[PDB]
Amino acid sequence: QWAVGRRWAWAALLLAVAAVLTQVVWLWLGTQSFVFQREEIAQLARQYAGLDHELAFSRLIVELRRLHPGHVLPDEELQWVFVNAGGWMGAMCLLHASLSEYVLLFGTALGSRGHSGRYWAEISDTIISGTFHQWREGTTKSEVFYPGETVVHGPGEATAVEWGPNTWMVEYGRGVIPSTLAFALADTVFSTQDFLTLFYTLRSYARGLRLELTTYLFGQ
Amino acid sequence: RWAWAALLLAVAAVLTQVVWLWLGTQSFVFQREEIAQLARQYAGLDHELAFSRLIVELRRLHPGHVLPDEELQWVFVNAGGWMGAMCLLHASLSEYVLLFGTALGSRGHSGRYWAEISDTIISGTFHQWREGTTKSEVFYPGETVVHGPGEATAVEWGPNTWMVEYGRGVIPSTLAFALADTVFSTQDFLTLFYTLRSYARGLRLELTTYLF
Amino acid sequence: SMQWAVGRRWAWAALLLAVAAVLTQVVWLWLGTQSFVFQREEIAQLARQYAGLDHELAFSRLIVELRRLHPGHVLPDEELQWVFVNAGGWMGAMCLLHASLSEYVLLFGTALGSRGHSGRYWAEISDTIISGTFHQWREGTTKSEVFYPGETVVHGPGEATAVEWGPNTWMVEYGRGVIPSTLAFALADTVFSTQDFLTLFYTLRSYARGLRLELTTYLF
Ligand SMILES: CC(C)=CCN1CC[C@]2(C)c3cc(O)ccc3C[C@H]1[C@H]2C
Ligand SMILES: CC(C)=CCN1CC[C@]2(C)c3cc(O)ccc3C[C@H]1[C@H]2C
Ligand SMILES: CC(C)=CCN1CC[C@]2(C)c3cc(O)ccc3C[C@H]1[C@H]2C
Repeated sequence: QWAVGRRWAWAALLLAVAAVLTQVVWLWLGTQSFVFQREEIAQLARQYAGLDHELAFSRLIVELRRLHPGHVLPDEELQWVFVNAGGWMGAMCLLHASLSEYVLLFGTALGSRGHSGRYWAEISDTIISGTFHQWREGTTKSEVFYPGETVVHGPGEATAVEWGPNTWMVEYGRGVIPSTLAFALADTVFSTQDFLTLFYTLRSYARGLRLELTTYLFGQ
Repeated sequence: RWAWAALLLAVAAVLTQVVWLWLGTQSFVFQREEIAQLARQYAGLDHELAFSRLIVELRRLHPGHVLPDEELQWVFVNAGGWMGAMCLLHASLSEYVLLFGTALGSRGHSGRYWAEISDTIISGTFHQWREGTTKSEVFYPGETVVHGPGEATAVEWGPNTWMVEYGRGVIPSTLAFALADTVFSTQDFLTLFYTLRSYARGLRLELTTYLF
Repeated sequence: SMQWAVGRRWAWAALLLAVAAVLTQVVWLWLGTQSFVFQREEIAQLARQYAGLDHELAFSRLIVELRRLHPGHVLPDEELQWVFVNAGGWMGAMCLLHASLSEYVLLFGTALGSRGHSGRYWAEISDTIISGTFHQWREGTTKSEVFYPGETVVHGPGEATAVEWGPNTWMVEYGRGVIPSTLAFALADTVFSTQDFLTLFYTLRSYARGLRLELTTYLF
């Protein structure tokens, strides 16, 4: 037998860790189990667009609790919380939250303009009421969306968003949600100082994570 | 020399007792409905003429508690995403009075400070969207809107909106929300200095009035 | 005799002092021939000729004419990129056509409109409107001015205004002064609001391209 040098063992362990971590991340990605399909949320919320946004939200929540038992928060853990980011302000009520998927009801009663953000997640907004103006990166034109339509904010893409008065939509997102949470709390920390809103957002996220962990370990 | 270390605690307890008693024995210069009616009177006038008449009547009703014309100054306010301007008439650790507004209009956060705010509208519109609600409320010239302590709303001021404002609470707590966007969005340190100087002038006026 | 003869070391030190004085005097003349590539309000007098048309054709023809007029000082079509611009609570987009330490030229605007704070930098900014509206609110007043297609907004050095842009606003912009002071404020929201570091990279790279073009033109 023979020995191996220290700097040689450095590169050897580097290669070993590289192989192990790459194959482990691949085995991780291969076992990803998305609960909601890429277009299920939109194809369901379109069936309620045009109603009273309160009635539409209630019916959508009942339908999502019926179709996916164990992945929608209870009536007690539903709470509207403000959200300030990229210069815009709205309100959200979270229904489903995990490390890859999230579902919520987003909206604003006054309207707002701002920067959508650049993060690693594909997000779908199905308009229940109001208008949605979108300005894509590198254009001089604005695209308007009305109730029924669905806006797909793609990963990497950066758009200027504008919601009109009484705008209300159903949002579903899939990707690296922790990467969204950095942009999520920027205006809360450096503008509004509304730390109770920060706590409410983090508590809703923790409640969604706990519900998903419970349904994973025991479920049904 | 241990007693020398404990004597500071003794004197500090005595000083805190004095401060507590003085905070208990504290009267307020202005009342809510006073400012409300005074502002609703001048609602139908031009906003500049209304401001002038209101400053005149406030100096009449409360001398020594309103700033002089040499220390009156319009200063911008960038906070919670919204932008406006204000002119501070009176300021203390407990109360403040100022004319506020915006000529272009704005939308943004309301703030979560330890103070009750009262905005009486001279011109324009005030849209308020309360926390946990899905509808909005509107206030037209002459009406008064109260922003409670520890409450967060969404505010929207239309074009050419101007109002009178009177707040009562722990005013130093409202200062953290006051300089957030000034440092992290506009970097307008001249306006920051102007705001701090207006607050210092109000404190100086109140001190020299209470002391002579 | 000895009357006209001069020593050598004295002459050496005298020439050193003379060169020192001459250089310290001609360093002042660095402000004597400013030679601004654009004669005061030339950009406004130019852009007022193409403002009536659609904004894209106007932009194209303006870039063509400006490359004709001052060649070598305008970026080529390979380095013309629209970049989002968030600052002072407002959002728009820019396309840089000229960049230097004393002056800059670009095309600015937004499709959705935006309101916010102008900024307190050492610069005289000239925003010449091509399409849309401009609303300016000067400091100390309670009224506002409005500017329509064909006019020019002059943002003075050290001033501070409230800026508003309506829907489909597009203008050209030319500014003199210490541009790094403007750049310090230009990317504050990008750090503390949008957190779009890719846009920060794009804007800094565009400024670097402008500086490189202006450097390799004075040396060639
Ligand atoms: C405007 C678009 C495209 C999506 C809005 N949406 C709203 C909810 C969401 C969870 C969020 C939460 C925050 O606390 C701050 C910002 C944002 C932006 C995203 C989500 C990542
Ligand atoms: C938004 C509402 C309801 C009132 C605004 N008003 C404007 C003036 C004021 C002094 C101020 C100053 C700042 O620099 C930042 C925030 C605020 C909130 C209050 C005052 C405490
Ligand atoms: C608003 C006014 C008066 C001029 C706008 N104009 C737009 C382009 C410009 C380069 C810029 C870039 C930023 O990234 C952020 C802010 C600003 C403000 C100036 C320029 C200095």
